[PDB]
Amino acid sequence: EAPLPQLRAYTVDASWLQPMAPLQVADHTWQIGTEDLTALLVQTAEGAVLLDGGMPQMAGHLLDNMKLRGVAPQDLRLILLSHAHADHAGPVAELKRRTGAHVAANAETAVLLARGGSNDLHFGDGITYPPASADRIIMDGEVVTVGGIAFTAHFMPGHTPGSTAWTWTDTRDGKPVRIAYADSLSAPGYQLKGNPRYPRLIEDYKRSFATVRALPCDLLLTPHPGASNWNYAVGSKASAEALTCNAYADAAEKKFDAQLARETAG
Amino acid sequence: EAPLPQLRAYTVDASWLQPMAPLQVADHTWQIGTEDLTALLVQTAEGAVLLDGGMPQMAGHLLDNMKLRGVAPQDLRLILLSHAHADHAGPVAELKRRTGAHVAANAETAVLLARGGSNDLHFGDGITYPPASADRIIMDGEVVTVGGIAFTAHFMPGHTPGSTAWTWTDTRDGKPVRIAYADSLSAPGYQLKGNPRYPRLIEDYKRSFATVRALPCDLLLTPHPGASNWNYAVGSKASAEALTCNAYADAAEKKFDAQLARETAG
Amino acid sequence: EAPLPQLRAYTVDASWLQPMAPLQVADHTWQIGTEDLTALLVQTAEGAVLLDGGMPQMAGHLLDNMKLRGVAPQDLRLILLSHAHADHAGPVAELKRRTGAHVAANAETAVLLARGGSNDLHFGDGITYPPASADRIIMDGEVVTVGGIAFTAHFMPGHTPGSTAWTWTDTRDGKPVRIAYADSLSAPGYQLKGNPRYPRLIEDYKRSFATVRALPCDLLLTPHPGASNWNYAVGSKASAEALTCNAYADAAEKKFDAQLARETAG
Amino acid sequence: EAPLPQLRAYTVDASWLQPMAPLQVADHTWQIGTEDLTALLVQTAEGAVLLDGGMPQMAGHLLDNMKLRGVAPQDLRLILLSHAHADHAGPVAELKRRTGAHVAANAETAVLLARGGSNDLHFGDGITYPPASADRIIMDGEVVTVGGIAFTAHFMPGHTPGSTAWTWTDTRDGKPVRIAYADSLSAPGYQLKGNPRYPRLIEDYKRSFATVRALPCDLLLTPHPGASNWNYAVGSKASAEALTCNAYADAAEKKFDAQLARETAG
Repeated sequence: EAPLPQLRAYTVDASWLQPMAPLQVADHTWQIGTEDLTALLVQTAEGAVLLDGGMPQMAGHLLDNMKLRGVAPQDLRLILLSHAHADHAGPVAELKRRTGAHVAANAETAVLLARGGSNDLHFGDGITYPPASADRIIMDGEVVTVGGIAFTAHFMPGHTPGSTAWTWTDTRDGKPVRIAYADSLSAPGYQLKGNPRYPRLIEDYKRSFATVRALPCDLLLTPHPGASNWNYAVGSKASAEALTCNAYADAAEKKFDAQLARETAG
Repeated sequence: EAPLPQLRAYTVDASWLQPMAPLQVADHTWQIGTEDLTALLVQTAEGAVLLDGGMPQMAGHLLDNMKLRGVAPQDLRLILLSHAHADHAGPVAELKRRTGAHVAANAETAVLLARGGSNDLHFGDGITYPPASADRIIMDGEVVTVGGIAFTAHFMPGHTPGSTAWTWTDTRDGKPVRIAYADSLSAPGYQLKGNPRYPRLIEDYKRSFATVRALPCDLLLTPHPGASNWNYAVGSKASAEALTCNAYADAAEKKFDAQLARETAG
Repeated sequence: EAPLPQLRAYTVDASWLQPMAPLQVADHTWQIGTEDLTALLVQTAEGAVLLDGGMPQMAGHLLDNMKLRGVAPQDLRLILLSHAHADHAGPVAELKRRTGAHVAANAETAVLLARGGSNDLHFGDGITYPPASADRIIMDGEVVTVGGIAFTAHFMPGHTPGSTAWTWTDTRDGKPVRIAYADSLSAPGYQLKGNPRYPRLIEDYKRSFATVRALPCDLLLTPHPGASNWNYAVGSKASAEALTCNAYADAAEKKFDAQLARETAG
Repeated sequence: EAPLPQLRAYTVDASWLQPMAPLQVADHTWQIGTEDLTALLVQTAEGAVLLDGGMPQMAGHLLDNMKLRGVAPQDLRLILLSHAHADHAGPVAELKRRTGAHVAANAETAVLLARGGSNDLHFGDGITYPPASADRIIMDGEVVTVGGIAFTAHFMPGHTPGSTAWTWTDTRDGKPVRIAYADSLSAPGYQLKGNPRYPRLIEDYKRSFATVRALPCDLLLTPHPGASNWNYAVGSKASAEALTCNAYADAAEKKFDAQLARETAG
């Protein structure tokens, strides 16, 4: 007599959905997402690059901020992703339609993006979003160049099989600033041990800690700004407490090792 | 200061989600969906065919009913669709994964199914579901045969560009029963006139009325049972008030012509 | 003892592969393909449109001709298709990779393009090419606009299920010139009657003749220039003997009706 | 005046295309491909598994051999792949269409298979084949079970990014036989050093040698039988000279290290 349950929406903290004006990270790099979701616009002489887009409903806000930066919709050349979950890749389909941008991603990110996050290794169908196609498949270490700005992929599987850190070198004053945009190193609610859908999950995480430790980095950013102790809401002091790559990886690994012991204990 | 709106789920009438035991339509054809969502199981000597699956959360109920009919998950050979909206194609992805079934559909249904109903001509991204791939592309009039039971496709564009009616001949007692499973002929909230995403919408609907009128049919069924005056909840009297194809098409066209005049008037 | 046969390549007349310099059709429209394969470049204030690309090996030649016209690879915004056979859509995948262009096509063209022409309704796997993805799905009559130039789709199924004629209005001197780029109306070696993979082939062809007859047209062009009596090799006299839409459709229908009678007779 | 070059077909040694009758490997495992292309049929109580299919033109021969083994087309449940090149995955699309089988593969194999081998990291578009879709995405170490026979994936990137070795335990007499079906460890004509499309090629090969060395294995087989010193043409003595996993990996690594030094020297 009880009916089947209704579908539930992917609802998130209001701060994840709180718009912010563009916040400059370096000479050509801007945070244009929300207070608690990173979306990085990199502006070049030959068009703009977007790294991540946040939630699906953020598409219009992203275009507004791009316009504030002098970037028309057609000027967006490329979208890069940390990972293909709804809260970071949510608006990619709409953005492609409205900009003509291409998406570059590794094969794992591509196949998750192409099914809109459904059949997730850990979340099933609970966190879906409009599917999008990857236009260029990226390999570990491959360099993607737009307007003379070179973006290098560093695979860091774990949070998703396709999780990627992206590095590039901007400037601030006249000195180079090596930026590292590293994916999450958390395993929120994952079954870590003997996971049939991810048998080498622990090995991949362990390797990804070491990958993040060794990234070329003067300024680390993360898809959730709090993961690297950014505070987008405080303007020019936003980066003041930012973690190093070593401190970020160290903290992730201690959190991981605890969760692993607590899984052995229940 | 107002955050972006949260995502909203596709919630439906409880009767759409009310499970029912299998209800026999003819010697090999059974309703195995819910009280207000049709899902037809056709059982052959060489496996079963499923026409439509209802909402995404109906996958487990469909498999339970199949099991009641003696059909193991692996015995489902083929899934056919009326149209690729979330309330009729919702569980197809999961069903493919759990059964090994193939999906046959026309090109329009295939491309909508492959994007999980996102970027709908009328509903945008408001009604998405897990994407699935079509294994065989069907043309208008093409015959799909499983276990000697021949299913013929009749394209009836309008409700969706890929909307399809499926016909086959079952038996009841020892007499043939030509079944027609016809898609919806409604345009719920659609902009009918000068729709940029569907410029020939009116012409297609007009043609589809005539297609439905001429279907070979002794027993009409529809994805929403109320559209053809079925009442699944009353057991063996469920078909008593069922419409003919002529009466179904007639009523749809009068509803369409009214909505069209009311669009000219606002 | 006989081994399986080797794969055979899709080889074509040398004139299909004979490069030509850009040939101006109207103020913004240029033939930039080969002597016997049409590829139309339309240049706008906000980027270029390419209608068809010919054979797969024509990608580099197309880019050379675009460069001659002042169009850098990144300036190509959009690719449109008459139909997704190897000799007209052959280089689309490579062109997308090298230009960032998006492809717009109807659902039938999209699914054939996505399987690289394999499992063709008539040719099987004999004429394959690198698959490409459609970025925007087009409906019959839908208008695609780039740089203020409006391209309208007119579906003309037959040669392929997704065959499309594209119309737009250019200028010559200061007078408008309605261009019609119409797909082939031939059925080369097709089984016309009772074709299981295309049961309504005859009806679609018959309707497509009438569609082509009624196209808005001052200048007709076709994917094979000889089909509309163009001669690309003679420069400014190339259009002199060009057919009207009526004469093109008339001739196609007489050819079709003959082939149909000869199929009844063997 | 010279026309563009014609397309060239992927032609291979006649022995790759020389049909053979089924050759028993263990109680449930049979070679059913050609003399020089492995295609392994594993027969279970609940349907058959095919590991690799060889060249595209081998589809009909594979079905003939399956029929010889008592496996009807519909009885093939699953296709697994070593890698998605035309000479081992060639007939997968046709096989899916004619059998209802599902394909399981890792994300890299899936994306290469989905573009029919086009845009290969090393071969470009020179070796294409009809694209096919993967129905289940596999992770490293994941177990796929059909009829109680468990197949484990072991990723061994290098020959292709998605190259996979598959292991399972059959029987011979009444003793277990751990079979290892390992992909190629060759780099035929690849640029090994500083390859922009595969920056970590050397690291992946180096790791894959060690993966192959440690596979659980009593009987090694390879997609090209000569790579592991099988001789399918000599019947029951076919396995006599077969390599161990250690000897196969050792020989591959010495070949790789030589080619690497010869690349430094030209």
